[PDB]
Amino acid sequence: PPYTIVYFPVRGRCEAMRMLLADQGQSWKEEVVTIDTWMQGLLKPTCLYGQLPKFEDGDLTLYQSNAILRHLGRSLGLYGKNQREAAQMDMVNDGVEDLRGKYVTLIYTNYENGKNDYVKALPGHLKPFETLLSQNQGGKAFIVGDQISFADYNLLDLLLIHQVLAPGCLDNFPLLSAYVARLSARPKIKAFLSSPEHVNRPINGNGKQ
Amino acid sequence: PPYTIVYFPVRGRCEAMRMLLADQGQSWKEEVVTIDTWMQGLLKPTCLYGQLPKFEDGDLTLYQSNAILRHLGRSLGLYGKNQREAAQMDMVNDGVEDLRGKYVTLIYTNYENGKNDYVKALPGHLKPFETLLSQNQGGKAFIVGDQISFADYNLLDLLLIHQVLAPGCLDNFPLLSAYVARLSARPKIKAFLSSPEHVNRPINGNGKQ
Ligand SMILES: N[C@@H](CCC(=O)N[C@@H](CS(=O)(=O)O)C(=O)NCC(=O)O)C(=O)O
Ligand SMILES: N[C@@H](CCC(=O)N[C@@H](CS(=O)(=O)O)C(=O)NCC(=O)O)C(=O)O
Repeated sequence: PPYTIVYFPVRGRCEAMRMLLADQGQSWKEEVVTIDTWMQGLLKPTCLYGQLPKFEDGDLTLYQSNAILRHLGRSLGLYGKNQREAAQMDMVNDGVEDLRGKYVTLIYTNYENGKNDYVKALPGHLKPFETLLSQNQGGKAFIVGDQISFADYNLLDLLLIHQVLAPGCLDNFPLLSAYVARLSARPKIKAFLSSPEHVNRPINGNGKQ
Repeated sequence: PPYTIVYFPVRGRCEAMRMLLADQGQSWKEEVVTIDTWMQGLLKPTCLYGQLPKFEDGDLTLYQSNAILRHLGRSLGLYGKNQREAAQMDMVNDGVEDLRGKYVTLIYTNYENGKNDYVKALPGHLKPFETLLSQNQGGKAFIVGDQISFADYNLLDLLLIHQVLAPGCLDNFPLLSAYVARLSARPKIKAFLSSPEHVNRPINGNGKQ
């Protein structure tokens, strides 16, 4: 530490890391970049891949939101108790990222027309996570193993924004329903989710959700 | 171990993990799924995310090409000396994946109309990797640290298929040219790249490259 998140004034690819840090009792600085500032063209060329988020953990500057999440899971002890669990958490997080990639394309490039067929196809994309939870202690604990991991924070965020897009999307997924309810109730997550910084922040940058 | 890779008969998302296993002196079994067998619809439902690669390591079954690479990186000691190196390697591997996703889209959805544009934009996408090498011992070692890691194999594969796509794309990138030359000369990689198994396997499933 200290931690600084540098990003656009949206939840986007940073709300899962904000929830992880809040639930682990960490504080961080938030360096908000407005679109006017980004468009001045001074900051983007110093970003490794020309994009945000940029994260500073003391000495270390990282780019790539899932690398930042795996770094926080590794350094705060949220990456499993053994290699098998670590491998399974990576498989989960990559499946989360594939669906987030599709979600982002819908929102920014084809919201109005594409929303119907997206929501129609969504049960098939959610079913893998329901299967993983049933295989792990009948769905009563975390997505992998007995303890929370970086992958739980990213899956929770993904499911929370899908419930804003399609309010009944978890009605046929009892373990995912109960999981979202359970994790949202964790004292420091419930507190973060009711915070004005979280609440005032748009999910995406173009108004759609 | 034993190691088994279940995939379609193409290089695609499995050639970097085949080069990693070959270079670490491991043997594995190739279980090949043809496209006509895939289209029958019997195996797809048994895959967690409906997709391949599927990889078996003993009694651990994994999906997602980058979770398989990170697993092999963790279990064979190809993930750095410390936490700061591990995070840098995840940042590199996510940058590779981003460009790999762009390449897959070009190849499968827009080759004849988007190639020229993609190659025009490519230097801007390769320059981050050249900078990363210049920061690491002036580009004379690996992409992160002084030992090869899972991310070197993934970046090596990415650069090799882009030299087929845009011959001469590394011309203005002297450290990446040298890097490809050096890792390609490693005797077990050299052997793998000239094997008929590799040579006779198409890069992509649609015959373009
Ligand atoms: N793979 C990157 C993607 C980052 C990304 O797409 N950044 C966007 C913003 S957002 O989609 O995450 O909101 C960006 O910086 N775009 C600015 C630009 O490209 O100029 C990651 O995971 O961090
Ligand atoms: N994120 C996945 C992507 C896997 C994927 O795209 N698989 C394709 C084959 S390939 O493009 O990787 O060659 C597939 O199974 N397609 C068959 C289908 O979707 O039915 C990974 O990285 O493993």
